[PDB]
Amino acid sequence: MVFHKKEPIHVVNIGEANPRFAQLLLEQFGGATGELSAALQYWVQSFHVENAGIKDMLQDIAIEEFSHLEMVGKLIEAHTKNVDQTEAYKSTLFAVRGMGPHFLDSQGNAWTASYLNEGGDVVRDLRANIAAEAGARQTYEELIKLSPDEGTKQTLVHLLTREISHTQMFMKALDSLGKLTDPFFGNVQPDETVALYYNLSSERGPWNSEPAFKYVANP
Amino acid sequence: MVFHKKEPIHVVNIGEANPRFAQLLLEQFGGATGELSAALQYWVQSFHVENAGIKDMLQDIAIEEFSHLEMVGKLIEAHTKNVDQTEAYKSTLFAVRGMGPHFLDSQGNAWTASYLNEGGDVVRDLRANIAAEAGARQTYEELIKLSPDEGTKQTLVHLLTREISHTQMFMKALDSLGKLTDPFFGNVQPDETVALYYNLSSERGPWNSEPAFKYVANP
Amino acid sequence: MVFHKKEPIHVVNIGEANPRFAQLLLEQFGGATGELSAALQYWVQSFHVENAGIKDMLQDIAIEEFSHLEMVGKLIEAHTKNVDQTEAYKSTLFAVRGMGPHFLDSQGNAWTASYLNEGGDVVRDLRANIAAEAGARQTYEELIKLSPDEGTKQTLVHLLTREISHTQMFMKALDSLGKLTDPFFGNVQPDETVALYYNLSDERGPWNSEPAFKYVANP
Amino acid sequence: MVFHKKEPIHVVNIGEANPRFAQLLLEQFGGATGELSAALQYWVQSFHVENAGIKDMLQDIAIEEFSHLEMVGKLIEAHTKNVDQTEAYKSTLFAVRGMGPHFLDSQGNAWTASYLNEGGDVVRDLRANIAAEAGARQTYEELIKLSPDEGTKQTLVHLLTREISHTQMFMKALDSLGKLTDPFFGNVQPDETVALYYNLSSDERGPWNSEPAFKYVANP
Amino acid sequence: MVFHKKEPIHVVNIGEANPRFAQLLLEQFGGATGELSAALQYWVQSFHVENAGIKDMLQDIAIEEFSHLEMVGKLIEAHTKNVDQTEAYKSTLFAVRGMGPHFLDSQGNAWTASYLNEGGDVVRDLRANIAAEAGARQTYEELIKLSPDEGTKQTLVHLLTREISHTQMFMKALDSLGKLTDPFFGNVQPDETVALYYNLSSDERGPWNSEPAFKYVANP
Amino acid sequence: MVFHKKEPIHVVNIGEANPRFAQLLLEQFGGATGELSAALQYWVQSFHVENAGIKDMLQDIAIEEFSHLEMVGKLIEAHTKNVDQTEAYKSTLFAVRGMGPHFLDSQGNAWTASYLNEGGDVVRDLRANIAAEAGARQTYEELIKLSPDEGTKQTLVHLLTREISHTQMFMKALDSLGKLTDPFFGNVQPDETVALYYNLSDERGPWNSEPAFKYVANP
Ligand SMILES: [Ca+2]
Ligand SMILES: [Ca+2]
Ligand SMILES: [Ca+2]
Ligand SMILES: [Ca+2]
Ligand SMILES: [Ca+2]
Ligand SMILES: [Ca+2]
Ligand SMILES: [Ca+2]
Ligand SMILES: [Ca+2]
Ligand SMILES: [Ca+2]
Ligand SMILES: [Ca+2]
Ligand SMILES: [Mn+2]
Ligand SMILES: [Mn+2]
Ligand SMILES: [Mn+2]
Ligand SMILES: [Mn+2]
Ligand SMILES: [Mn+2]
Ligand SMILES: [Mn+2]
Ligand SMILES: [Mn+2]
Ligand SMILES: [Mn+2]
Ligand SMILES: [Mn+2]
Ligand SMILES: [Mn+2]
Ligand SMILES: [Mn+2]
Ligand SMILES: [Mn+2]
Repeated sequence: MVFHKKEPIHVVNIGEANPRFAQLLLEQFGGATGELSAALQYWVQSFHVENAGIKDMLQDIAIEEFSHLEMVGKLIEAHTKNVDQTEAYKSTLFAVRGMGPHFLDSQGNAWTASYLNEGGDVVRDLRANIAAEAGARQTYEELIKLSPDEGTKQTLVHLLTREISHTQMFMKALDSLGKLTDPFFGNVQPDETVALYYNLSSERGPWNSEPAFKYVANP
Repeated sequence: MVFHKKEPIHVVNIGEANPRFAQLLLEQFGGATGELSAALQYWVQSFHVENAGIKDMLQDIAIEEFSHLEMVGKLIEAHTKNVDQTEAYKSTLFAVRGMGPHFLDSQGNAWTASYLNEGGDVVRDLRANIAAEAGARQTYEELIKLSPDEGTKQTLVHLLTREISHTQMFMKALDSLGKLTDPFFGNVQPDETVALYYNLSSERGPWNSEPAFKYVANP
Repeated sequence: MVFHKKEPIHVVNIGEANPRFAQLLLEQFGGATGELSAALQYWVQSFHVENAGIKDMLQDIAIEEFSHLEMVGKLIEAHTKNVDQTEAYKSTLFAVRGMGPHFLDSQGNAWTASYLNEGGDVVRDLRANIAAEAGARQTYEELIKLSPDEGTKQTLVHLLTREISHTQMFMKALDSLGKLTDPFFGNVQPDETVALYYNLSDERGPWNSEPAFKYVANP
Repeated sequence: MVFHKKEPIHVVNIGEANPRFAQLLLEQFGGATGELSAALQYWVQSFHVENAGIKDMLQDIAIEEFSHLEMVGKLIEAHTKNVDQTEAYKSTLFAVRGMGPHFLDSQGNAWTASYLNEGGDVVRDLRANIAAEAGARQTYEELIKLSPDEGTKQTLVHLLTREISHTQMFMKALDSLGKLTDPFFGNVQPDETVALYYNLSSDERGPWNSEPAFKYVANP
Repeated sequence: MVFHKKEPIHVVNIGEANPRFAQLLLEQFGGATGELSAALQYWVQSFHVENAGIKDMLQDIAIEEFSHLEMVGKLIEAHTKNVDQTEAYKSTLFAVRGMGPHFLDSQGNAWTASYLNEGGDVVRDLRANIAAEAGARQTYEELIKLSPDEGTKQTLVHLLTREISHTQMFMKALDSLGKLTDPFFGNVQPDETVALYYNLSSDERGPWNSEPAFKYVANP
Repeated sequence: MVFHKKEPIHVVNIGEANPRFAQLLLEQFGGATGELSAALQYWVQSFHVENAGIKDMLQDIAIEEFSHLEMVGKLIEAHTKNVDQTEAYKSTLFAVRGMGPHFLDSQGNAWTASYLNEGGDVVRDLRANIAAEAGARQTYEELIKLSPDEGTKQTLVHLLTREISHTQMFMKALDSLGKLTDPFFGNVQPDETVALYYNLSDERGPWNSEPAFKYVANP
C-alpha cells in the first residue's frame, strides 16, 4: 500500500517564474530520462525480482523517485503560475495545455512506457537502472547549465546528487551478484566466438586487444 | 560511407518453417531490445563521442549489429516463407502484413526511437549500451528457450554470445575512463546528500550500509 | 512525499495460475482505462487545482489508485509464476517479456500519457475523471466476466466497487461547484447558437427538444 | 453513406495571416481535444450503441464536428496562405511540412486514436463525451485568449459555444437514462466498501468524504 | 460542410459471425492501409492543392473512402454481434474493448496520423496516393484470402476493386501534369550525379542501372 | 554483411554553425521523409522481394540512403558544435538532448516505423518507394530554401538530386514489370465497378471522363 504526506522532500524556492525553463524541465517530469521513468522502471521490476534485498532496494529507490517527481512538478508549477499574460509563457506549450506539469517532455511528446528497460533477470534490470540513472543525471546537468535562478539550480543539483547516489546503490547491488564487472549473465552457455572483435569500421584499445579479445583486423 | 556484401555472417539453417516463432523473433528485428535498437543507438552516439577510440568501437559494433539484424531478418524470412496456407501462419501478423521481417515487435508495435538511450556524455552512452546489451541477451535467452529447431537455436546462441562479447567491450571502454565501478561522472559537483539512503519502503545490503551510505531508517 | 508499506490492501488469493488471463489483466495495469492512468491523471491534476479540498481529494484518490495498481500487479505476478513450460504461458507476451506485470495493455501496447485527459480548469478535470472511472469500471466488468477463479474475481469486484465509489466522489466535488448538471463552465461567454440542435443525420429526445433546444430539422 | 457540400457552415474572415497562431490552431485539428477526436469518438460509438435515439444523436453531433474540423482547417489554411517568405512562417512547422492543416497538434505530434475514450456501456460513452467536450471547450478558450484578430476570435467563440451545446445534449441523454447524477452503472453489484473514503494523503473535508455520502477513514 | 445518409452504399450480408476475422478486418478500419488513412490523407491534401480539378477529385475520392470506412465498420459490427459468449470472441480484443469497430489495427495498435503521407507539391501528394492505394489493395487481398464466408468476401472484393479505380484516377491526374513517368518535379535543378548508379551492394543489372538511363558505377 | 568506411561520400563544409537549422535538418535524419525511412523501407522490402535484380537494386539504394543519413548526421554535428552558449543553441532541442544528431524529427518526435510503407507485393513496394522519394525530395527543397550557407545548400542539392535519381530507378523497375502506368496488380480479379467515378463532392478531367471512366454525376 502507498501513502503520501503533503510536504515535499524540501522547500521549493525560485525567483521570477521562467516558463520557457519550465518547459525544458518537463524532461524530468514526463520525459525519457525523467522521474516517472525511474519510479515506474524500478517499481515494476520489483514484482519479478526474487532477491528479497534487491527487491526492497528497488522499492526504496522507486518511492524516492516519486518524491523527486513531486519536487519537479512543484518546480514546474512555480515557474508557470500566474504568468499567463507574459510573452515568454505564450511561447510555451503551457499556453495551450494549461499551467503546471503534464506527463510530456520538453518537445510536447507524451510519456511512453517504451522509455522503460526491464524484464526477465535482475542483472538486466540493474544494468538498465544504471543506464537510467546516467540519463537522468545527464539531463539534470543540461538543465543546471540553463538554470534561471539560484534556488532552482540548488534543487536540480540536489536531484542530480541523488541520481549519483542511486547509481552507487545499483552498482553495489550488481557487485553483490558478481555482475558489475563480469559481462556474463543468464543461463545460456556461450559458443566459441565470445572473444572475437571484428574491425568492421576502418583504433585499438582494451576492448579489442589481448588478453581479452582476438582482433579480426580484416573481416 | 556504408557498404554491403550479400552473404550473411553465417549460413541460415532451420527446420520446418515455424511462423509463430518467427513472430516472437520480431523482438530482435523491430523490438526494443533488438538489433536495430543496438545498431542505431551505437551509431548515433558515434557522432557526438569525442574519444576517437571509443567512437571507432561504437562504429565497429554498430556495423556488427546491422549484420545481426540481417541474420535475424533471414531467420524470419525462412520461418515465414511458403507457408501461407498453414493454420499456424494464418494466426500470425504475417498473414496480413506479408511474409518476411517487418520493423515491428512480437506484439505488432512499430519500432520507435523512444527505445534508444543516448546523448550528452560518453559515460552515459556506454552505461546505456551495457543496458541495451543486457536486454538483447535476455530476449535471445527467452527465444532460445522457445527454439523450434536446432539450427535456429544455434544461430540464436551465436547472437547471444556476441552480445556478451559486446558487453565486455563496453565494460572495457568504461573501465578505461575509470567509470565502470565509480558512480560519479559529469561536470557538476554534488551536494552534501550523496551518501544518504532513505528507507522509504518498509532489508540491508552494501547499497544501504556502512561504509558507503548513511542509512535513514525512518525518513 | 510518498512512502510505501509492503502489505497490499488485501491478500492475493488465486487458483491455478492462468497466464492468458494475466495478459488480459494488463489492461488495468498498463492499459488506457487502467490504474496507472487513474493515478497519474488525478495526481497531475492536483498540481494545478487551487481548491484545497478538491486538491486533497485528488491526492487521496490517486494514492488509492496506486494501491490498486499494486493489487493488479500482484495478481498478474501470481498468474504468471512458475508456469513458463505451459503452452498457455508460451502463447502470451510474458514468454518474451518475462513474468510479472509490465506497463503495457493486453495487446502489448506501451502505456502512453495520451491516455490522460487533464488541464486548465477543475471542471474539465472532474468531468474527465468521471469518464476515466467509467472506462475503468467497464474494463473491470469485462475482466470479471472472464475471470479464471473465485479469488481473482473477488479482488476484481472490489476494485470495480472502488471505481463506483470514486465516481461518486468526483460527482460530489462537481456538484459542490454547481457543475455536475450545468453544462456551462469557463471564462468565455457563449454566442446565440448555444441552444440549437442541427439534424445533420427521425429520432427525438430531450437532447433536441424544448425546453432545452431549438430543433433545426433541415440544415 | 457520407456526403459533402463545398460551402463551410460559415466562411472564414481573418486579418493578416498569422502562421504562429495557425500552429496553435492545429490543436483543434489534429490534437487530443480537437475536432477529429470528437468526430471519430462519437461516430465509432454509434456502431455499438443500441438505443436508436442516442445512436442518431451521436451521428448528428459527429457530423457537426466534421464541419467544425473543416472550419478549423480553413482557418489554418487562411493563416498560412501567401506568407512563406516571412520569418514568422519560417519559425513554424509549416516551413518543413507545407502550408495548410495537417493531422498534428500544436507541438507537431501526430494524432493518435489513443486520444479516444469509447466502448461497452452507453453510460461510459456518454460520460466520455461530456469529458471530451470539456477538453474541447478548454482548448478553444486558450486559443481565444491567444487569438490574432477579431474575425478568428469570433469563429473560435462560435465553435466553443457549440461544445457547450453538445455538453448539454450528452447530459440530457444521460439524464434520460437516470445516470447523470447516479454513479452506478453496469451489471456488477458493489461490495461493502462502496461508501468508504480513505484519507491516504494527509485535514480537508468536503461532501466527497463526509456523511451522508461517505464513511470517512481518517487514518488508513 | 459534411452530411450523412443512414444507408450504406450496399448493406452487409454475412454468414455466422466470425469475431477473429472481425479483428483482422480492423486493419481496414484503424490500420495503416485502411479507410481512415485514405479518407484523411486525401481530405487534408484538398486544403493545400491549388488545382481546382484535382482538389475536387481528392474530395470526391475522400468521401467514397469515408463510405468504405462505414462499410468496414458495419462488417466488423456484424461479425462481433451476439457472440460474446463464444470462445472465439473471448480470444479477441473485442472481449476487453467491447463489440463493434474501434480505431485500432488487427494488432490492437491505435491509428496514428504517422500513417499519412502528404504535403507540399501536388506531385508528391498524388504519388503518395498511388502508394496508399497499393497498400490498401494489398491488405484487402490478404483479407479476401482469409475471409470467413462468401458475402464478406464479395464486399471485400468490391472494396479492393474501388482501390484499383482510385489508382487509375490518381495516375490520370498525374499524367494530366506530365508527371506519371517523369521522375522530376519541384524547383531545384539536379546536379551532375543525377544519372549515376552506385553498385553499393555486391552482379545484377537491369534498366534501373544500365544505359541509356544510367551510368553504372560498378565499384564505388 | 555490412561494412563501413569512415570517409563520408563528400566533405562537410559549412559556415558559422546554425543550430536552429540543424534542428530543421533532423527531418531528414529521424523524420518521416528522412534518410532512415528510405534506408529501412528499401532494405526491409529486400527480404521479401523475389526478383533478384530488384532485390539487388533495393539493397544498392538502401546502402546509399545510409550514406546520406551519415552526411545529414555530419551536417547536424557541424551545425551544433561548440556553440552551446549561444541563444540560438539554447532555443533548440540540442540544449537538453546533447549536440549532434538524434533519431527524432524537427519537432522532437521519435522516429517510428509507422513511417514505412512496405509489404506483400513488389508492385506495392515500388509504388511506396516512388512516394517516399517524393516526400524526401519535397523536404530537401524546403530545407534548401531555408539553408544557412552555401556549403550546406550544396550538400542538400546533391542529396535532393540523388532522390530524383532514385525515383527514376524505381520507375524503371516498375516499368520493367509493366506496372508503372497500369493501375492493376495483385491476385484478385476486379468486379464490375472498376471503371466508375462517383461525383460525391462541377470539375472534370481524365480521372472522371471517357475513355477511362463512366461518370456518375449524381450518386
Ligand atoms: Ca514538438
Ligand atoms: Ca510526438
Ligand atoms: Ca575499427
Ligand atoms: Ca498487439
Ligand atoms: Ca502499439
Ligand atoms: Ca527498505
Ligand atoms: Ca437526427
Ligand atoms: Ca486527505
Ligand atoms: Ca548491386
Ligand atoms: Ca466532383
Ligand atoms: Mn530522481
Ligand atoms: Mn535516480
Ligand atoms: Mn546483436
Ligand atoms: Mn550487441
Ligand atoms: Mn482503481
Ligand atoms: Mn478509480
Ligand atoms: Mn467541435
Ligand atoms: Mn462538441
Ligand atoms: Mn477504400
Ligand atoms: Mn482508395
Ligand atoms: Mn537519400
Ligand atoms: Mn532516395
